[PDB]
Amino acid sequence: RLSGYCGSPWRVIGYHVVVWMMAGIPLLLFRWKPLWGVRLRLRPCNLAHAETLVIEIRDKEDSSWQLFTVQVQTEAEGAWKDVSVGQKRVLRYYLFQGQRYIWIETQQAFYQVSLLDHGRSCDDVHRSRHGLSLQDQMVRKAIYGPNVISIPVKSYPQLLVDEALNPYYGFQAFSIALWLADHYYWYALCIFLISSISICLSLYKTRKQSQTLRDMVKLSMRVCVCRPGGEEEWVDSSELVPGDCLVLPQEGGLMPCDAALVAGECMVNESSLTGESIPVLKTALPEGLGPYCAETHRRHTLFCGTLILQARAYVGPHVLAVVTRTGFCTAKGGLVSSILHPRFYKHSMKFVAALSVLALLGTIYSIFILYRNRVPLNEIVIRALDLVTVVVPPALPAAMTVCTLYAQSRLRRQGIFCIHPLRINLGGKLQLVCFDKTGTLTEDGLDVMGVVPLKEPRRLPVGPLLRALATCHALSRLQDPMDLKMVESTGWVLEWEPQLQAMEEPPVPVSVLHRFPFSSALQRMSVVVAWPGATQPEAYVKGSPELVAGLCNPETVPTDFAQMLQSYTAAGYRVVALASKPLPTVPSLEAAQQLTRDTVEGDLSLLGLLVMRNLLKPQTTPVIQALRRTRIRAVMVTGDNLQTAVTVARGCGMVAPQEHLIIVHATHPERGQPASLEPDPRSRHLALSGPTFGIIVKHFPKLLPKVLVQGTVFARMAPEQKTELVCELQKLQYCVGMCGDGANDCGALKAADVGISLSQAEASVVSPFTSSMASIECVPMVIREGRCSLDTSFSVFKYMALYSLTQFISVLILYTINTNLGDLQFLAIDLVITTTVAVLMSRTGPALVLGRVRPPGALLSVPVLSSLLLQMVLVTGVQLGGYFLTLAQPWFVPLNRTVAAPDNLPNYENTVVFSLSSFQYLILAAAVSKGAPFRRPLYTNVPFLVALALLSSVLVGLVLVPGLLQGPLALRNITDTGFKLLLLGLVTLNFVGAFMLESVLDQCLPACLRRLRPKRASKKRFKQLERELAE
Ligand code: ALF
Ligand SMILES: [Mg+2]
Repeated sequence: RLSGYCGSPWRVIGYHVVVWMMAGIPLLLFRWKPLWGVRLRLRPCNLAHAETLVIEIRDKEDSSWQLFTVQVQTEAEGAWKDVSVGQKRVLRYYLFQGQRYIWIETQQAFYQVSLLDHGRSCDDVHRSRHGLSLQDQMVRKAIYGPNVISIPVKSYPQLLVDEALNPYYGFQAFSIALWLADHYYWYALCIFLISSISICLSLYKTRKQSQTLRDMVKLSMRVCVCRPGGEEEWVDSSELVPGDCLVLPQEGGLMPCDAALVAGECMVNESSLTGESIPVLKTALPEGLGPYCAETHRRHTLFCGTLILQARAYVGPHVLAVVTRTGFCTAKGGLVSSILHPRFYKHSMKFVAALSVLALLGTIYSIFILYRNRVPLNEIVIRALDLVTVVVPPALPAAMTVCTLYAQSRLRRQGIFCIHPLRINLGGKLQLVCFDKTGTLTEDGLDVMGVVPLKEPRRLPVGPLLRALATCHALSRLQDPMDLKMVESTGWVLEWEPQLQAMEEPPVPVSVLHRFPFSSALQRMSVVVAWPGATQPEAYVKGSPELVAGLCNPETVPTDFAQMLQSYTAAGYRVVALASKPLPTVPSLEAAQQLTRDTVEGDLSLLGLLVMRNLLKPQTTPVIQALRRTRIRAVMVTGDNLQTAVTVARGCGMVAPQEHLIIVHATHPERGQPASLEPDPRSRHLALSGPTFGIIVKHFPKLLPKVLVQGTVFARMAPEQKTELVCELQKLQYCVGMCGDGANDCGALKAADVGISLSQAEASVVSPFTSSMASIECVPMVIREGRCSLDTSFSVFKYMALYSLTQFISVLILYTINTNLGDLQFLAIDLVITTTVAVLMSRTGPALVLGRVRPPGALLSVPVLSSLLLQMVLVTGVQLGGYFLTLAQPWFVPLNRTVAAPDNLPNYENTVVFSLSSFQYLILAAAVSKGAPFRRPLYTNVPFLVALALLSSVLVGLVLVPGLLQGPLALRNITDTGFKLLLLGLVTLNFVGAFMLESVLDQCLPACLRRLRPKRASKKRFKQLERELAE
């Protein structure tokens, strides 16, 4: 998807400002097709190099953005050899998608900023940065910009206009303004106050989100820069530019920006980028090859936001380092920069066409008053607008808001502490969930089962093994998690030497005299002891099994230690050797006093082996089984090695189909992906790797949809590629559930429609939902809550549509003769019946049984529409029949059809219609809520039946006994006759008919019959799955 740039500078004053001022009022059309708007402003045709208002052309792009160039304080090919030194003839830059874009006079075009990797910078000229040169420092600071993540504040004045113009937000305002013309102020205030409260709450939530996002990212530290002279000074982290000599302190913390090592090595603790916390050795970069692509040297480049544990000095005053990536183009900036700026119509057009048809149905009947009635002399303008706006209820968006906030409160009662009610209705339609082995799926700590070899619960064996195991702790427990777990497993308690005494030994304690230091070059940790227990002391040292085995030639060597090691490595186990060497007391005293290491490490003897396991939570397996039972496909994404991820997935027990992995090969312009095994078709599932996933992005000749559909386990996934994977998965109209606890998946969580974070910090800031529990058992609960919310929203929408249609038809029938159903009656029908019913019908939740059928994802199913149409025809037909019956029957006095105003309210025509229509809303409210399949049984939840019974009883009383409420309400007394009995019989027969219709339609018996056999392919996945399943 290519793009271009065009623009022109501001014009002189004159008629241009007049026309710009003119565009103030008619800019309502600027939302769509901005080409006319931009061409109607001060944007003439000029050169491509003297442009000021940069805009994007319509080169296979939609919704072009707009930006303003930033002025420059002062004005005056080798693939960007670094065209930027000094002051050029003209300097212009602008902000776009984070990193700014610089202008190059020689290229005559806007060249996107790229690192030295794109320019193919040779290594011969590198490795020579000994601090800042004589070149001006401000030039680099200005061109690259500050090393701070800029996030707009988005205050109230610049935020209201952005999120105060929605389709159902202008119509509501028009309806509110309409009421002031013809009284009815009581209803307007109720909507106005709730709308204002909702707007204020939304603004406050947006402001809080912006504030917490801005405060989350910030750099405040002082770094040391090695000057080329003979002095060093401290500088802030906000003035870091590439090509600067960085000095790493021996006890440094976080990494303000990316840097490359040139001398020495230092341990790293990458935790915000990779799930595994194993330290990685990063050495210098002595090389003389060609271009440095910064892709094949991951073992020498430090990423931003990485903690350093220990650093080793080298020859010279101190270690040296260089800066190669900083600003918005660094690793940390890229993840953040991909969130701020970056984030069918068939049903919408059908709905708008239906609304237009409904509006034009009544638009001509209203003007027909001149035919069968006397015109009110230009008073129909207000009446016509009222009829137009009554076709839908102004509180339609608010109808589901009560259900959404009730569901949010129910969730907040226990488990997830929701912050704002949103994205709940769409959360029920969940079919895939992403999990990571570390953090949530497995315990963070490392547990040791014990020593397998002897040449089960602890304390069983007797001998020097217990002393060796319990004394190997070089660092005292009290004055990493693995050491704590190891010391806890043995069951002992720890806290000549001050605080180096052992407990739980029947004999005198074995006290360690000195502890050897840990070094990167040497992985040996030896401990020397000496005790008066009339036994020769022993020396214990731990290290890699290979080294001890190789250097244990003089003594006995292990047998059959290769195949076991390979199997353990393939299974994810880590093998560590426990070497030992006896030493008498006298030589040991001198060895400890003189700090001798060569003499004690010359010969050793292994005693046992130790391994670690993830120790996954037991509660995970039932949750996974329940999730899979509902035809939900589970996928695993993690940055750990594929060897551990595959075995963890296999040990989960969810399912064991054929498993194969793609083997990575040497780099090549054309790459082939072969198969593997643990040609005959089977149920094997695809499993990609890290490099292959990133290589497939550039070209996708085939297997693009066929891979993600069967994708099961992904390993070594980069933090940036997770967003791309989420976008690719969502391109097929699919819902992806991103779950994690680290900060390396914030972009994926934001992109994903629904996500769960198990950490109170980091992911909690951006994740829509925050979980206070460290277990994955909440996903089924969230899915059930979303499904229940969607069902309740659908039921509420159906009820609101039915009520609106009934009200519109009742108004239309009465419009034939001069009537308006009064004012108090209308106010009661609106406020009382609607509010008391809608709220009470949306306070139910799912049961403890998980089903298989999932709710429809849209309100386009034919059964519901057919049922609604049948109900509408039935109600209108019964109303017409009742009107005909009451008209043919001889009544007391003819209606006064002289005055065309609501002054003759007392009459027999309005009384028989208002009361008859009142029961319809209550009847329909109790026949639109689903029962057994999704909601709880109706009888169990009975806050609403009592209210409905009371309302029906009071309505029957007021429509039976004269003088009860006929004074204030526009009702007329009726002589005691058999009309009431006939009305009650009609109501009862309609009730039973509607109930029978609902009961028969709920089973959806005709659905299967009508499904034989129109092929349905309204999906991007089922069509390909059908073809795949053929073979
Ligand atoms: F292994 Al993770 F987020 F914990 F990728
Ligand atoms: Mg995680």
